[PDB]
Amino acid sequence: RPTFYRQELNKTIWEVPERYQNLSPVGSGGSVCAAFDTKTGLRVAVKKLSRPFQSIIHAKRTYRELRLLKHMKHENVIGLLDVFTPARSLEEFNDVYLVTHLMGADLNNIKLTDDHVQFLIYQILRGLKYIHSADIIHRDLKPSNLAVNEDCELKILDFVATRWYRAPEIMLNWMHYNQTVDIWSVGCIMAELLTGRTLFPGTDHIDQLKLILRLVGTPGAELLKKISSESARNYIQSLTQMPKMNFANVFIGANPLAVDLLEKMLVLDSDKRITAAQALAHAYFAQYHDPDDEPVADPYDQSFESRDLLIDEWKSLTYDEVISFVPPP
Ligand SMILES: O=C(NCc1ccccc1C(F)(F)F)c1cc(-c2ccncc2)nn(-c2ccc(F)cc2)c1=O
Ligand SMILES: Fc1ccc(-c2c[nH]nc2-c2ccnc(F)c2)cc1
Repeated sequence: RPTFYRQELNKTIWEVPERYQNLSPVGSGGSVCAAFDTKTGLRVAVKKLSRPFQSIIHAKRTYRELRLLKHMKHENVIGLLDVFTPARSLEEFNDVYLVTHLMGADLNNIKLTDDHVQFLIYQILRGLKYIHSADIIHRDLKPSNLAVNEDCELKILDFVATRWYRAPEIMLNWMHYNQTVDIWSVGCIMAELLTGRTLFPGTDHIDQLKLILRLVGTPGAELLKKISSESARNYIQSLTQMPKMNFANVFIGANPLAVDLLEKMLVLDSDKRITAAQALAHAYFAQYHDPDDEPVADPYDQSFESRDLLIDEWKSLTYDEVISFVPPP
């Protein structure tokens, strides 16, 4: 065990190892401080989880979160530098702190040149290929979930309405949506980077879908055959039929290859959207694409998601993950 020190930071105590110095509050959801990591010489972000073990739900969320962050090992996905607790045993274990690279800013704080959009969208797809290869769905892709440093290097995390980037099938509350909902979000972000405007700034879920169908058109026959819900079908079929808009007209002035890729990402029927791996080979990324440097992820065991355990059990599991953590090289 290293040596800890305690300080108060905005009605919130912090007990961190001496390796982390000069803590400076940085914003809240858990609470986060900037620090300097004396072991590496790097600026780090330290998140203290709040009430990680208050309820079975929080406890399982805490475990979720730590297992996920321990597994993500890719240049365009947030990685875990360190995890620690000031607790000396399972008995006294109550607090969890996560350490990551301090990221410059988000995508939210930044119309962009076509080459900038190429590189940023490339990095998102490259990270998402990786995430999707472990059978994870991000589900919350939006500019504020993308950290971008001054070199335009990009990492996906999960800390402007979320709903504006959500796939129309989620708006429709389809129970079996899949990983292509993330590709939808990337299409919405890409559009926003090209035009400087939110593509679908819906005020709620009804308005969200309405704006979506305005661009992409009402469901064709092939898609309507896949809808099980009678109510959803009455809704859909009762709408004034709209054709898919011409994306060339709508995005006139934008690189035709960016237009082509948007067409491939924002297809209404999710079975027809381009995957992340396919999008990487798209001609729009010829500057960047390297098929031998787009790794997939180690197998990821998410079987714990189906399990119903006591709070102390999820707490014990989390402690095990804390203790087993091996820092990155
Ligand atoms: O907290 C989170 N990030 C920020 C973070 C972390 C550590 C150290 C300092 C910070 C600071 F300082 F940047 F916030 C985070 C949490 C959860 C999560 C997951 C499941 N349940 C609950 C929460 N997931 N992702 C995530 C990662 C990759 C991905 F593809 C999708 C999401 C996160 O980045
Ligand atoms: F108005 C609509 C109708 C269908 C969608 C949709 C897009 N991709 N997949 C679906 C879908 C598939 C199976 N069942 C559902 F309920 C939805 C989105 C909005």
